[PDB]
Amino acid sequence: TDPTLEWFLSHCHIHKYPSKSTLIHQGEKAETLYYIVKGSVAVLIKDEEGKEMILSYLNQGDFIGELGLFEEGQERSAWVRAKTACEVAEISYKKFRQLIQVNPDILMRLSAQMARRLQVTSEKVGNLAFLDVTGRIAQTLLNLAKQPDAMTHPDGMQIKITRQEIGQIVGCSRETVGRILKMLEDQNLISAHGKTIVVYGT
Amino acid sequence: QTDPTLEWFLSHCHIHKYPSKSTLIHQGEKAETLYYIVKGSVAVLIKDEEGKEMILSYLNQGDFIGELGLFEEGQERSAWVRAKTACEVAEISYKKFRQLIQVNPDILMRLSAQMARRLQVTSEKVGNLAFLDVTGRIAQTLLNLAKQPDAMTHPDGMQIKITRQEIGQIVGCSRETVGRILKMLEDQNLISAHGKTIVVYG
Ligand SMILES: Nc1ncnc2c1ncn2[C@@H]1O[C@@H]2COP(=O)(O)O[C@H]2[C@H]1O
Ligand SMILES: Nc1ncnc2c1ncn2[C@@H]1O[C@@H]2COP(=O)(O)O[C@H]2[C@H]1O
Repeated sequence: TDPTLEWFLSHCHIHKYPSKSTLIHQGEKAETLYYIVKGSVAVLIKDEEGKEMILSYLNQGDFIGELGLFEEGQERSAWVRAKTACEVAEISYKKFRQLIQVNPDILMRLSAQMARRLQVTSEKVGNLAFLDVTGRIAQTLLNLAKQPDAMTHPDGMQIKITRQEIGQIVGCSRETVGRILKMLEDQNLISAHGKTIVVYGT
Repeated sequence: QTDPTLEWFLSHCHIHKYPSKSTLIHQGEKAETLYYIVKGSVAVLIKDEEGKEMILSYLNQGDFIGELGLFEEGQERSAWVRAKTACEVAEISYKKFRQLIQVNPDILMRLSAQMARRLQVTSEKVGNLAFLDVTGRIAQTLLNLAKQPDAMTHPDGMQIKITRQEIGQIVGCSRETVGRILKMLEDQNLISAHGKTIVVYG
């Protein structure tokens, strides 16, 4: 029973998107705000040749498309792709600005998300500047093995993730991931010849 | 410049002076206060595990600082903020600012516009660190420095004043590596250097 949210949503139009669909294309002019009613999405950027990196996952209760709201004529800063089937609310910036005047609390909620995103994204900068691709992948595997969904393994922790997915986390090709996983395995730090990846130590 | 809404806000603030190099905000402090730069500029810094500093952003006259803890009590400052020139900085408790928002939400709109711009800029830096080689990282850094308020017009582009150390802290390289790359960009006729002065070609 969140009256402000239900009220906000009643001014949106809501649509279903299947997994893998693209909600937002980078470079499109930004005139509308989104809100995830159900599902999860990936926010992605690309280099000149199409190599992808994930800036963030966003989930139920997250706003999307907010970055052009405060100045007209801006473009979308990233792609947003559905990672699961999603239900996503959309509203024009013009209408949302009307809602803000009615109850500023809806803006407070959006701004709280933007603040968190800046904190999380700033933490990434430190890592990318200081580590090379091997160090980025190594750090990523340790980070994944410390998440709640990591599984225990007699030898440490076990994670399930594709070379493609790791590549999207660090901004490199699935091939480069493959080469580096083999090197870490030869350094006795992980086992990947299995199905999942085992990260040695807890 | 200024308007009555900013002056209204400022009349609720205490204004304090900070000499160059003095630290306004230390990482880890309890966040309870919002700042606004009335005059001067600052650097926002974070550190690597080894304690080496990185420059995350510059901020200038008209920028809010210390905003990231406003939306949820109990948070810590996410970075250090240090005066780059002599500074005059307005300050107000989060509690009093949240009262002002309820009186006139436009002051929150102004803060949120800067948070959105910061997320765009920091996300672009994440892509640059992830994707570009060290040479390209530095070349893009010089282009970005040329957009700062203190950069000066020049026949062939913009003129900036910056040290090997500062560039290194922005891209995460040694002063040695920066020097070597600057010499290359100069040979590639992308810039011209003179002591600590650099002309960045358009
Ligand atoms: N670093 C980030 N963290 C979380 N989401 C982001 C980040 N960068 C971009 N986005 C989201 O991706 C959206 C792309 O379109 P917009 O720029 O309009 O709004 C953007 C944000 O909703
Ligand atoms: N990525 C960033 N870009 C611009 N300013 C930042 C960035 N990260 C942190 N800051 C600023 O540094 C301040 C540190 O204190 P706060 O976390 O309260 O608020 C932070 C922001 O004002």
